[PDB]
Amino acid sequence: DMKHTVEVMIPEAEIKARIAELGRQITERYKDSGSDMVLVGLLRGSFMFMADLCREVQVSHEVDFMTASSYGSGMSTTRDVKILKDLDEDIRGKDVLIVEDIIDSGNTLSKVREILSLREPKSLAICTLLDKPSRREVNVPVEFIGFSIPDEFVVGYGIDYAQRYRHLPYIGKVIL
Amino acid sequence: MKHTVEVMIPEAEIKARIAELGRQITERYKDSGSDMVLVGLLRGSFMFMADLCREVQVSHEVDFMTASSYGSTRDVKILKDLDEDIRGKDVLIVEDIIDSGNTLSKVREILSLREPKSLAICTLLDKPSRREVNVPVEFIGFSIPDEFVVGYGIDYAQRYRHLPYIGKVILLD
Amino acid sequence: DMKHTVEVMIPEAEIKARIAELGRQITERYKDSGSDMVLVGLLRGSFMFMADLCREVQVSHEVDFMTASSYGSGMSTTRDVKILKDLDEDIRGKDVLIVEDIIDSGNTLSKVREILSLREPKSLAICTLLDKPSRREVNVPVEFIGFSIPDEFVVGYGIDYAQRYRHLPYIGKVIL
Amino acid sequence: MKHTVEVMIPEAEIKARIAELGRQITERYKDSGSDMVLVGLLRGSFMFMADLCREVQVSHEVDFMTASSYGSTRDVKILKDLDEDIRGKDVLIVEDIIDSGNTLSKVREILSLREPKSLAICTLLDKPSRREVNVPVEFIGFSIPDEFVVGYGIDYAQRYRHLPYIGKVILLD
Ligand SMILES: O=c1[nH]cnc2c1ncn2CC(COCP(=O)(O)O)COCP(=O)(O)O
Ligand SMILES: O=c1[nH]cnc2c1ncn2CC(COCP(=O)(O)O)COCP(=O)(O)O
Ligand SMILES: O=c1[nH]cnc2c1ncn2CC(COCP(=O)(O)O)COCP(=O)(O)O
Ligand SMILES: O=c1[nH]cnc2c1ncn2CC(COCP(=O)(O)O)COCP(=O)(O)O
Ligand SMILES: [Mg+2]
Ligand SMILES: [Mg+2]
Ligand SMILES: [Mg+2]
Ligand SMILES: [Mg+2]
Ligand SMILES: [Mg+2]
Ligand SMILES: [Mg+2]
Repeated sequence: DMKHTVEVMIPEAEIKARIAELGRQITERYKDSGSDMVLVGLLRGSFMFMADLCREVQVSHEVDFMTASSYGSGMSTTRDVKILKDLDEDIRGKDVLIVEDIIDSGNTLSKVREILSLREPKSLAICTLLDKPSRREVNVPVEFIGFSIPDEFVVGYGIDYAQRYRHLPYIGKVIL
Repeated sequence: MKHTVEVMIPEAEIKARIAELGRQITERYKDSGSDMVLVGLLRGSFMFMADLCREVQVSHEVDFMTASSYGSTRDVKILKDLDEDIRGKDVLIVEDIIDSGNTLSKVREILSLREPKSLAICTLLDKPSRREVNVPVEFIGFSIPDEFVVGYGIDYAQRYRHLPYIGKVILLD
Repeated sequence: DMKHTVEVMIPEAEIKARIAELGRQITERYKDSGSDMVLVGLLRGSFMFMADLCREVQVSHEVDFMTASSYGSGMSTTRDVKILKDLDEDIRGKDVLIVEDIIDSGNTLSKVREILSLREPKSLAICTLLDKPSRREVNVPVEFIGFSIPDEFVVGYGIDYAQRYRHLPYIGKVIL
Repeated sequence: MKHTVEVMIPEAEIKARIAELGRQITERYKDSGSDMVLVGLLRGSFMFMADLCREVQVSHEVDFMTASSYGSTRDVKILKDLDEDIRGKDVLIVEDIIDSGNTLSKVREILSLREPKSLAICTLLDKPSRREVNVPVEFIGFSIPDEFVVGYGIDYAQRYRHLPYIGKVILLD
């Protein structure tokens, strides 16, 4: 809780345009699979990205969600990744696309991929809106990236700052 | 069951209606002063929540619950509770369809125990005909007859959640 | 995490004897109900008490469990009581006995009773192994009490001290 | 289905067998030095856990999980995860019956990802005949034939969990 301002990093229109492209790419990849497809969102951060993204995915798919253990940025480095809420549906034999808002360290996401892989989906890929590779701690396969971004603390579009700013239609950055 | 899907409420009409809802919601809670939170019932309300919260011009938090779903006489149970506290906060439950009102009626009671400052419901679709339990609903996007609709988060055997419009399922025979 | 010792407060044999009595009383109360009965344990603390107690309850019943939000002793006074894991079964129209290890302030237990009451069981009662009334903050109906105890920090028999001592077969007290 | 319940494994034999199990478990982990935790799969293992941990003469934590149960080809899902971390700890999964081994096999894989120091399984009952997936089981209370048993945490349509013995259900006709 410290005095700050929020500057725009990615305007609403740019996000919309990029997600349209992501949609085309994801559609092109999975259109001929013939197996069931499901987009899996990591709550809470990816709810907005999921809503906009799945509307641009022109393939019959299911939408499902998952809540993994959060903790701080410092305790997440030393604590187990736990399932606070598992999927509602099966993914065995299905094309699964994990929908993430932002990959910073990539710790939690890495563990989540491992967990879902045990369920033997036909395929398992990740789509993140934002990637901050300067902050990457764990090597993790990421098939779709909306934006590779600077080393900034970002907010908006589902992403929060102490539970604040999730409803912003753009990606902003916190300036102390 | 062989079927098809026709547009009932176009994407453009949904967007317009939500913008209006956002203005109404903004107006009711603008001078509250207390923390505000929009609470979505998963999975159905995720898309409605995304668009709606972007039209609410009040600083608020977004949270989610998952209540037990059995289909069309069992206990309403919490599969996933809120992540944050709501005591002393303005709380708006965000729902996709109100039909029988059973689950939502119980979810409201459960949240009411936590003593929020206020507690209200916003639903995209309302089917007044199928109501079994009378539950107050302050904000309503559309009132429809007893039609089986899909899209915009609403599914049919897990299908069609990703449609940008509300559509009607036409059974073929 | 501070240097301490554990002294016995209620020896294993005394717990066994008292639970036998509790069993007789609970049996006498519910033997003629004719409706289904379920004992509901609040995890993790009441797992041992539940195992021993239900074996002394000579009435056909179901065993179910529930995990409510924990937090510290200081944050539990200002945070909502949340359901981390709800019951597996319905309780509507059933005789429900909530099985608790210890009632200190009684905050969390109070809220849990409220939540279960919404499901309209035929009856709803509470059985706690230990009651510490000197520390009671909220007035809550408690139908069965194993022991009313001094203002001591107790451990053992499911009850922990920073996750420690749950497996002790007796009730002990922490001495700094 | 009309039935009755006869004693198969008396309360006294269960107690004796568990005391022995406690000694074996105590011996294997006494000189480990790392934190130890017993992990029970709910609901079946709550009674077995209670008695077993009281016979384990090693300082340990007790925790629980609830995995998806569907009955006698779906994903194993976590309805309730551990409350505590297990990385670098000696972990003993405490189970009531091993039968097909399906759920337990998946639960072990999930916990294995968290990199505990060691990972083992203790089950009260083993039915080797019904095994579909080979999963290592270090400690076993009793090996039984393919019998439908109840009691000691094990249920039949939610019934008989509170029986202090293992019993067999006799169908009547
Ligand atoms: O710029 C950022 N903006 C808001 N959050 C960030 C940012 N960077 C890292 N975080 C924190 C987390 C998001 O979790 C938010 P929380 O659970 O509410 O504390 C990054 O996602 C997990 P990972 O680092 O493994 O990819
Ligand atoms: O047209 C419809 N299309 C798809 N479903 C419908 C429709 N109509 C009623 N449903 C079923 C349900 C949605 O079920 C919630 P879920 O099982 O968690 O996905 C409406 O809830 C009744 P209410 O909110 O009044 O208690
Ligand atoms: O003597 C005591 N011994 C161990 N614990 C105690 C005692 N006293 C109060 N506690 C803490 C809590 C138990 O929670 C343990 P936690 O979630 O792991 O921190 C008392 O139960 C809740 P309430 O106070 O509302 O009846
Ligand atoms: O004699 C039996 N009596 C009551 N049940 C039995 C028996 N035999 C196999 N079951 C069913 C199950 C118990 O189901 C766990 P739940 O649904 O969460 O309560 C044994 O699990 C098979 P495995 O552990 O090898 O994966
Ligand atoms: Mg996130
Ligand atoms: Mg955060
Ligand atoms: Mg709904
Ligand atoms: Mg407790
Ligand atoms: Mg504690
Ligand atoms: Mg089991």
